[PDB]
Amino acid sequence: TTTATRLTGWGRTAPSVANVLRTPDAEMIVKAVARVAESGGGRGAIARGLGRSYGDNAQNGGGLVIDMTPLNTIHSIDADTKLVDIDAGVNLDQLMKAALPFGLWVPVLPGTRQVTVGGAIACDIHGKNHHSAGSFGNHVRSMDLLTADGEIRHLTPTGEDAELFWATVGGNGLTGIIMRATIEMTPTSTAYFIADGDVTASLDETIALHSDGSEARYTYSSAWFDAISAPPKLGRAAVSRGRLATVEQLPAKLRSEPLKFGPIGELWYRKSGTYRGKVQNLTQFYHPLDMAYGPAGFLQYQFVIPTEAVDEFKKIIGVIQASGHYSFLNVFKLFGPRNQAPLSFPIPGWNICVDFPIKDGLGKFVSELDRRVLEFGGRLYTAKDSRTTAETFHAMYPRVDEWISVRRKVDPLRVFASDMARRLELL
Ligand SMILES: Cc1cc2nc3c(=O)[nH]c(=O)nc-3n(C[C@H](O)[C@H](O)[C@H](O)COP(=O)(O)OP(=O)(O)OC[C@H]3O[C@@H](n4cnc5c(N)ncnc54)[C@H](O)[C@@H]3O)c2cc1C
Ligand SMILES: COCCN1CCN(C(=O)c2nc3cc(C(F)(F)F)c(C)c([N+](=O)[O-])c3s2)CC1
Repeated sequence: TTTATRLTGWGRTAPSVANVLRTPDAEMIVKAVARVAESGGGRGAIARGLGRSYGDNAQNGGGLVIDMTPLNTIHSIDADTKLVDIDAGVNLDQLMKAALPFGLWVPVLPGTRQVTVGGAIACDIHGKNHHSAGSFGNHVRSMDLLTADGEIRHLTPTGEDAELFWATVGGNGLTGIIMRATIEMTPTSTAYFIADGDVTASLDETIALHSDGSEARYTYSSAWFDAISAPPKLGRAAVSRGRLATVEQLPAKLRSEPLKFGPIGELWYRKSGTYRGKVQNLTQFYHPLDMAYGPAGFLQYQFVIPTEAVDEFKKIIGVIQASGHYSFLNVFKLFGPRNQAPLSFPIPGWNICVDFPIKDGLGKFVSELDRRVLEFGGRLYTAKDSRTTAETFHAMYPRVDEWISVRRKVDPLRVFASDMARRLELL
């Protein structure tokens, strides 16, 4: 049932034509993978979720791409064990809606709810609550992985095959196809947050606010970041922090249904940006994230700098604003401890996501950012990358050789392959 399709990431860049399989039948996907294995490998096969990754990890030029979104069955949700058993193609919006009546909450939510469970694991996604909860991989209790040999492995975070489990987490689909998974959810009594808002005046006090220990008082924390204004205004931020509300914290009107889902403006945004104990629904707490692809002519760039290299981070921010490249929408947060996945993006430190409009000199400038981020012990995120080099990536991820070793043991014939894998020499 494979049909030739032109495929891009969310950034609408680096297009490549591939045969796309779209079937809700698990057995047809098993046979398709076996067909590629009989061909000796050839150009290979990669899975694809909802295509929300900006880069080229979910495309395979001249090869096979398997669309996983038809596998969207939620098998079971259990309130006692807090476990959900879902097909890899169900998305986080669907899962959120289904789990709420059980008093359960998706443990890690990204900027958009239009991502699959498969895409969430393969990119080891992070959210507003990383410092308290880690990334998506931390909450996977088991996953069924279709490997190159045609076998479906039941993988767990500990015990036998634990190394393959952690190579799959953040593995960008290069260990096989996640068909099914069990996620441990977070218990909640409401669908609401209690939020404290703060507005900083400078990069200095933005960093001070994140270093004074106040982060330990909130499970959820992220900020909108100024990367255009000259110092000391550079790095000023609207910080939104909070935790899941309990029932009695809700206004009476909401208590019946707790689990139901210019210069003058800046003056206001400074005043209305400071608040304490505000009840907010999911949409409001993530606002304005609510407002088939994203806009073309934009280059998404996300990197994290280790906590200790604070001066190094401050310098990169300065380089960005003095560059002639302007990014209006910037998300900033302090990451918590990393997990044991070799290719996992998040490490403890200063994370920022910037959005440059595609202009003359941009490509070579972000190459200079790569070098700076690399020098200072940081890394960029694969789910946003389509232009960095193998050399830079390998140096940014010192456990990459460890990961490649696992990949070669599970896929010797290179049955699983993508545009990213070839570009970053992970193939
Ligand atoms: C507006 C926006 C906001 C975002 N905010 C955040 C954020 O806050 N935090 C964050 O971490 N990320 C964020 N992202 C990125 C996004 O969460 C990831 O790129 C995610 O992996 C995309 O999910 P997807 O289902 O679209 O997967 P795709 O983009 O289709 O694929 C991505 C990778 O997952 C693999 N994959 C997909 N399904 C399977 C499967 N069944 N088995 C094996 N491998 C599979 C593919 O091989 C590919 O390598 C954001 C993206 C957008 C567009
Ligand atoms: C309409 O254009 C707005 C730009 N959007 C916002 C920034 N973009 C993103 O990919 C991100 N969304 C979020 C959303 C969050 C959130 F706080 F969880 F919501 C976090 C913590 C990050 N992050 O990397 O720290 C990001 S990065 C790109 C899309």
